[PDB]
Amino acid sequence: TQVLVRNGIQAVGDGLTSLIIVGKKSVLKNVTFEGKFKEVAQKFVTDGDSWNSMISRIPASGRHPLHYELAHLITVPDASSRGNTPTNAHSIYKELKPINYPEDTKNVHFVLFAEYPDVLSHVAAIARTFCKFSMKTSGIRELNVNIDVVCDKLTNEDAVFLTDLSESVRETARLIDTPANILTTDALVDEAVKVGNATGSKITVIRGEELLKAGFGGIYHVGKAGPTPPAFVVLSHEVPGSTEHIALVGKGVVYDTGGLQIKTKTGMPNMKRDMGGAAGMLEAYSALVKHGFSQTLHACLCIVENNVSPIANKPDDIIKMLSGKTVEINNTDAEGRLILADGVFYAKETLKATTIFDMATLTGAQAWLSGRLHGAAMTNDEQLENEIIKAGKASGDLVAPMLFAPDLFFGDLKSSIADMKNSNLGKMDGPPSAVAGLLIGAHIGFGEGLRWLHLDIAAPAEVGDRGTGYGPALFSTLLGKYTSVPMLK
Amino acid sequence: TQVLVRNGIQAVGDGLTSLIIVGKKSVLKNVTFEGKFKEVAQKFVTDGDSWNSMISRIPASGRHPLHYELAHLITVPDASSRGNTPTNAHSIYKELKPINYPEDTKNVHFVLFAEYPDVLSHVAAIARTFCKFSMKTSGIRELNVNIDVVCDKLTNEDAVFLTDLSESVRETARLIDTPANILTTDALVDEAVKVGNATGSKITVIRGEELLKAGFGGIYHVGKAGPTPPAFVVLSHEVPGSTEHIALVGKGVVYDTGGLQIKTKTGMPNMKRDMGGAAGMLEAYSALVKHGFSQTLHACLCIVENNVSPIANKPDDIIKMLSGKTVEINNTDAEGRLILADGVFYAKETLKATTIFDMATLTGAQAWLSGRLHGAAMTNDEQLENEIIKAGKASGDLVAPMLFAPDLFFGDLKSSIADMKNSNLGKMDGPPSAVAGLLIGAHIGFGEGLRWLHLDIAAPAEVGDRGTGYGPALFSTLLGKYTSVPMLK
Amino acid sequence: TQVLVRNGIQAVGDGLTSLIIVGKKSVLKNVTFEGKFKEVAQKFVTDGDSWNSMISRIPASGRHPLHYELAHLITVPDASSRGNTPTNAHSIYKELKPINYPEDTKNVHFVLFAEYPDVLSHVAAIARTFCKFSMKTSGIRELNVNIDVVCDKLTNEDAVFLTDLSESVRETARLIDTPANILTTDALVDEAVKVGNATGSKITVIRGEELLKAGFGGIYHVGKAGPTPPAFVVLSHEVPGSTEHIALVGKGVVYDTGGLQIKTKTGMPNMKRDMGGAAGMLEAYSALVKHGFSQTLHACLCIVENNVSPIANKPDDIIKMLSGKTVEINNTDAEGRLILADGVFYAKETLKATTIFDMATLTGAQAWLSGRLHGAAMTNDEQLENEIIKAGKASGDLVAPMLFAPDLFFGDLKSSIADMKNSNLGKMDGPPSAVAGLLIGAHIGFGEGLRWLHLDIAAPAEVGDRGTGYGPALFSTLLGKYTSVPMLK
Amino acid sequence: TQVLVRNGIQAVGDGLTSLIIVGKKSVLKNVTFEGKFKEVAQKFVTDGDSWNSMISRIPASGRHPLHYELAHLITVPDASSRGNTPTNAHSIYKELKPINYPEDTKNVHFVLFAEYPDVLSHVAAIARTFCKFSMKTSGIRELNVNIDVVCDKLTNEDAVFLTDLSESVRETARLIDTPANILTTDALVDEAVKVGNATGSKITVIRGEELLKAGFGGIYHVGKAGPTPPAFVVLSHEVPGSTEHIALVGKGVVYDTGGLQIKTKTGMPNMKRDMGGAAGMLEAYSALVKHGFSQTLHACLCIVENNVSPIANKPDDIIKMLSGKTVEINNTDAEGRLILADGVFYAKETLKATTIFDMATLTGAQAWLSGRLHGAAMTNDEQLENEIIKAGKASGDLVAPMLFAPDLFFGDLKSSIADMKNSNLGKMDGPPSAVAGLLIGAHIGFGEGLRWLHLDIAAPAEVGDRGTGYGPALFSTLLGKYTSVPMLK
Ligand code: NA
Ligand code: NA
Ligand code: NA
Ligand code: NA
Ligand code: NA
Ligand code: NA
Ligand code: NA
Ligand code: NA
Ligand code: NA
Ligand code: NA
Ligand code: NA
Ligand code: NA
Repeated sequence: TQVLVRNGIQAVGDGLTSLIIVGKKSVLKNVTFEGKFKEVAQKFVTDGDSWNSMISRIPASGRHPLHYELAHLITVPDASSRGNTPTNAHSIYKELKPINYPEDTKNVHFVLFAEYPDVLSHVAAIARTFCKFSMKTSGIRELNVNIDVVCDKLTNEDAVFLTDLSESVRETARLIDTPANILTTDALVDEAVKVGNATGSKITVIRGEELLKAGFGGIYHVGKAGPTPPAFVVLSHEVPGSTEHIALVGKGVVYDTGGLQIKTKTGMPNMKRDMGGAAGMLEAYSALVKHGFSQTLHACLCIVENNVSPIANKPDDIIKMLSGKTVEINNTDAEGRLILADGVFYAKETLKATTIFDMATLTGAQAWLSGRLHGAAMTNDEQLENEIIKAGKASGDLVAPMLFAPDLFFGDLKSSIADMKNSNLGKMDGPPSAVAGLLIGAHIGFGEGLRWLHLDIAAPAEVGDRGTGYGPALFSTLLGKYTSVPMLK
Repeated sequence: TQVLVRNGIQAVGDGLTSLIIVGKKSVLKNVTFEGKFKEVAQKFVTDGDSWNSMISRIPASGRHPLHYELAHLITVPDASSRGNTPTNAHSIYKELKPINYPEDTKNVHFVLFAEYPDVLSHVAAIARTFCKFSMKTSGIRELNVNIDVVCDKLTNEDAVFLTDLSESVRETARLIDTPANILTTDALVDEAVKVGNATGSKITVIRGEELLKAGFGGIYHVGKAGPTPPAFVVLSHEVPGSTEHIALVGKGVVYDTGGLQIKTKTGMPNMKRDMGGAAGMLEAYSALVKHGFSQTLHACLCIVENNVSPIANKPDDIIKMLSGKTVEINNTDAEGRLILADGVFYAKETLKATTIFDMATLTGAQAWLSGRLHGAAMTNDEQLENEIIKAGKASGDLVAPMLFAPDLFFGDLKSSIADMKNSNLGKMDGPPSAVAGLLIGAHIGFGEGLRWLHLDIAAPAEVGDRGTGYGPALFSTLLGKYTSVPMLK
Repeated sequence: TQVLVRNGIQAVGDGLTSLIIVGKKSVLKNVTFEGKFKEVAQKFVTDGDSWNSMISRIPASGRHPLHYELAHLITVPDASSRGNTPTNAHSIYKELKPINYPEDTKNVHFVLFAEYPDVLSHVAAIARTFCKFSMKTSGIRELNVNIDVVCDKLTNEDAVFLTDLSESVRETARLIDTPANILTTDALVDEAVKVGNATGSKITVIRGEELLKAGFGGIYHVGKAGPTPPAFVVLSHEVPGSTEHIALVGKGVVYDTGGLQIKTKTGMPNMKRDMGGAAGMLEAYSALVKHGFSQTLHACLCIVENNVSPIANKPDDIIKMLSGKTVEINNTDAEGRLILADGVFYAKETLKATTIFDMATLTGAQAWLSGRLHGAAMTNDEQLENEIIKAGKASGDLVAPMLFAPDLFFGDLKSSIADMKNSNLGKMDGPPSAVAGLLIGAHIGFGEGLRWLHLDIAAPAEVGDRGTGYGPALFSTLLGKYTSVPMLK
Repeated sequence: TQVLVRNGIQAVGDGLTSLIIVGKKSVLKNVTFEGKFKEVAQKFVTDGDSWNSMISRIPASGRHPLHYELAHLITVPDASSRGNTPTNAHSIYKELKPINYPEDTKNVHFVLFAEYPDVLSHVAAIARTFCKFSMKTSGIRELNVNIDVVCDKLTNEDAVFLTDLSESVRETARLIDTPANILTTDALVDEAVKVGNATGSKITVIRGEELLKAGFGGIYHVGKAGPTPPAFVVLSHEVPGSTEHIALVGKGVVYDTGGLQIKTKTGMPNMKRDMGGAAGMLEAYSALVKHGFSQTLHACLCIVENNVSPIANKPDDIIKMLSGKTVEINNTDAEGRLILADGVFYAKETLKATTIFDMATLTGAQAWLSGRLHGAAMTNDEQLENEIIKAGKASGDLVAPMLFAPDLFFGDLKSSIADMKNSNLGKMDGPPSAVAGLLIGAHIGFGEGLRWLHLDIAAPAEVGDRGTGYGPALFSTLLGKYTSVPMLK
């Protein structure tokens, strides 16, 4: 299935077409049934009077069929709470995701009526619903999707960006949805390298025993018992004399069994999704670099499978991290933070990054802090905390803040015989998701001298059985000021 | 044990004395061993040279004995993270709480060297360690405690307030520590009424069958299976023509067995502490009204015991709340929010309050959102959120924010046959502590037209086996601008 | 069913008879098939040659049928380990308990060939298998049982005692087997009072609110939520000028639901058996007093039902015990030790007992210390420990020692606000069964100045669905030197 | 850190010194502040009057600071219960273990005032607190420790022994504290062989496939799925014509995952400590052989890692042990007893040992039998049981007895298709720790014809996060009569 975003309603190809019209209630109320819109909608909506009659009847929000199988109107609510995004983009996903198209549909045409601040999140929300990945052996259909945005301020360049963003989102989700017997560590390295090639990036791959020799103790010891070897992948977009030097570090655990402290029967399904941070960072980097990204930018992907064998990490093991610090592993199901500790230290010490983001599906505890729609962000920089919250609202990739208090909470990871433990298995003073973040931060002085932000996306990275493709939209809006894209400025 | 706070070092009575000196490292470094301080300290510290030598040796923070049994120096750290209070008052508690005084000690003299912004939190932290409640049948000692604050800006009026604050804190903790076979609903009503009498308040007490008749369905049906009857207590401090009308609503569950959905063997000890919100609000109200509180203020205490009998609430029961809305009870261990729903509705509709705080020990989930030191605050008013966080830092009663999003999260409480359920027993989109708060808020339109703040203090209300007395310090600093107290302005 | 023990083989009444022959292998090898034995056995065993042939063939131990339905030989092993009784009496129970008698059997004749040191335990083991209690509404048969002991040293007076012992054993078991809807606290008081009347004892009964007024806080507060009231029953056998003053304190929890810390679905069946200590002490007292007991002896029965209501003990409650000491109840399923604390204090302070035994079915932990056949004894007196172990071997009511170390283990029950907790819900330094015993002992200074022995019989009090009647045999052999019975001297 | 024990107070080197004075209250009361003691203590204690004043004030027991950071007095209680050791040596550990020394301390000087029967346990208790093992990457300090014993009867030869005992204890603990990714089976073989070399022992190492070929089915099949191979190590100290032939068999499970019946998330941390028996036996053997051990003595170390792979033991597997008997493995987490069964059989049949001790960290059930301070000893020899209990009191390595009853309890291990099962997964008649011991004993006829003692030290081998170094002190005092050491005679 191909997805193209266009600036303005246009005709779609020949072939059975499904029409979905999307807009906030107040916007739809001001739409005139005339011109190109009439031409597209008249197949399903009789005339202007019947249009206005229907718009009057329909509630503040919802989904309404315009045909027995080929058409729908999605009404997005106007009102929103302060903790939500005023775009209400999740409402689009909620109403659209259940929609199926008849077997013989060739095209899906979306007519999106949106004010400029809503367009990006609305387009992303639609894109998320075209799930690339399936291994069904019948019924597979490829569709031609046109998302036609009706917005005065929108430019043709904005539409190119939105098409690229739609791809980045669908690619993140595809990588997440792919089972780990297919997306092995080797396969995810290959996916990253493909983006590396396409972006003209400087590519570094440190694999298997090379990780051990170079001192990546976290990445190596976590992944050493995988069926394919651990890897650290760096894609670098180096801009001589740039004022910023930004690293996007992603957790790429292609599967987590929990290790020797094994996950339960019901807790181990879905653990293919534990590479969602890596996938999100990779595809964010791709979307930004496609659009004239003016600063130095690195994607740093820590790629392992955490599995079970006589050579695996055992609780009690002490390893030496890239930082030179030692970690007592008391929890093999808390391994993601170990590989990220090496990734973030590399970003600081080797790449000389001064803004370091790490994004990961870490803890089930994250949903108890920020719920299922908001990523949980912990940062040493208050201004960056506010900026990423703002970016979450603008993108629809929602972000809520975590307490930053290493002085109060890092004691939860005290060890008698190593510099720290990787986890606390009992009662702790910090929120567990914060404590997980602090393990990572302990290896770069909790961000001292620079800006460090840790982002836990365990729950918002998925809805039901499907990856959401969280990450590209957030970082596009957060870092979009460094691109050529009008709507991101 | 009596606790007096004084403005300046003074002599203490005759009798064996234990000396504890407290200060931040940078403050202690500038203390001259001379004058009244020398007079007090020279019992234990030889001269000025030995003083300075010791201060040089001792680390950034800690506790150091000045005698084999009668004396200690507590060093408070200067540095603090952004998520912590810059007072670092919890460090005082941590170092002081373990200290025991010899059996024959008559006096405990504290010399507190503190800058003005630190004084209140530091004094509170010391007060917390003088636990009133004990039923030991030997070894009980009453001590005369003098907390002598050395601070230039401190006034004599400030010291009166700080003595009253110390009492409010120790009283909150006493009520929390008292077992529920002693502090029954009747006993807690009596305690509230005593404060009501002393404050010259207008006192309302609605009890037992009177609650049912008046339509308090939450308070009544939760508490109807207690060994003593449920009660709603209002203390009102009415100031004609005041611009603010503030209600402090407190959860006063004197014991929670969990109800018919009974708590576990290990989960039911400590449930005497489920009235910590009521105790904290009562003692905050007392401290404020003692100091010329210039606005209309109400304490609203919802006082029940949640126990097990054939007449208790059962999951599936539907009751009608004071609001007129119906609630399907699917969780009898989520009963605190029911009584608070009536309390907050009463505050809005009967008391005409325009600022409504509710404070409660609600969920174990709160610790997973904000950790064990920070209360979790959910409010419809962003400015109030910032103000209470600031008050948390100033008071040492730390506060962290919860997401406010009824649109995203209230759906977690959907019911097919009542207006809402009281809880969600599976997977929900909101943080569980937020969802608990939203149950309460649903009965006043989530604060619409006014300011509503819900504060979950489950974990910060206690450390180990002892109540902390959380609440009075927070509200003193938050609402202290309406008092006559110089340090609160 | 009636059970008579006779000194020598005699004829039994007319009516269908079942014959069971019992002996150690070495004893049976020396039995001549002649005389009264021939007369009894020749119904089933052809002649002396066929007897000797069979005895040659049969292994070291087991059960062998002598008829298709009416007759068996039980061979008891000669060898035994040092931790077992050399009587090997449990082997008799093991082989005999499964035996059923045809519906129309009128008599059961046992010929027991036993050396003098084996007789008591062997007779008790046989008696245990005649279970008094049944509420089956068909098939109930009353049998005439004659246990004919063949032992040179046995006297006619010994046979009277053994008949009384058989009754005491069967009575203990009957009381244990009776469901608690029948054997209520009132019913068990009545049973105790009946023994009191028959023994010519001085009877004291303190019940219901009288317990509270007299300060029995343990007995009262544990039992106050029962459907029938708590009671303390004392039967006293006072011998002016006796050198010993002995109290037998028994735990008579007629049913334990666990209280508010309720027992599990699978853990609550069998809790009618939690009065086995009371039943055992009552029936031991009866057997001793029937035979000219020369010392002052008291049975002290603490009789409660531990159930669930709004007035029940809650974890966190603090109560004042008869001793005047306070106990913080953190575990309502650890209630038996509370009532025993009052019983033992009463025995010391009111009865002036100088030897105090308490016997109780306390913890499931007891089986992890001493297994399922041995009671676990904790005592301040080493000589008494050895003596009761010796008595266990002689009686077949096996006893193993527990560590006695209040200095090392009593800290497991530390409380911040009462003199002690009743239990420790986590990790403790002592064996849990020892710690349970120490709760009781803490109220009499752990036996200081006297002899105190605590005996936990949780597992040996029952096999499968039936009470064993543990207790009477142990105390008969332990204290039998004070009776007129030749075999007990 | 080096530890030297000296006979008498002497000067310590130049460098910042920490002073700790240790004694029972009654001993300290008779200490004169004069001479060498005055010289050492005067830095911290003013004069003799101030000394005596302090000793008067201080309670029966405790720890009292003599300086703000450099000095402490530890008072040991005089009184002890019969189940405790009258040395009260655990009180020293309890008070001393929390003590930290300033970063720049060079020396720690201990002045131990102890009567002769207390010296060994007191010295050991101090030694235990100098934990060798740490992988912290900052803050590591090596100290010079002098334990100066003040005891009239003490000889210079006794002080050499006590220095060697301190080393044996600290070495046991070091081996225990070392994570299993470092102390592999190969590493522990190497450690054993080093002791072998130093002691001039005859050394046998049977490794990997050699174990299978030689018929060590227990050792081989348990360890075959380790990342490094299983091993059996024998160190032999052969004394021609000795009357005793003693084997010390130790369980050296370098890590236990539980095997295919895997341990839980919270139950698997600490399982590096499952080689505590091997470490204790090795270091006991070292201390004895260093001091002219006059009998034939063997250390037999069974060294495996129990891990998870397709070739691991599975429940249901039947293996053939060194004894020739078959064992049905129904519990892969009960593997330690399998390797010990081969060790003890080897000791009997190959080494011709007539006194066989096995020591192991076996079951969590051990703490429910004997608590956390006492090893649980099960032996066929009553005299040896009494002797080891006595040795436990004399050494401070406490020992409590387990029931010995193979006739009553071995039936818990009945199998239909092998000679026995290795465990019982349900209800059993024996204490589980006894039943575990009986598995081992079943392979040498439960000790028939010789003396066999099984010692379960699961809990006393550790306190908190640290190995105690249990074993060397016990066996020094038990077998010390065969050495040249005056204090052991
Ligand atoms: Na199809
Ligand atoms: Na994980
Ligand atoms: Na993971
Ligand atoms: Na006292
Ligand atoms: Na509750
Ligand atoms: Na509650
Ligand atoms: Na019948
Ligand atoms: Na119980
Ligand atoms: Na009980
Ligand atoms: Na350092
Ligand atoms: Na094991
Ligand atoms: Na093991």
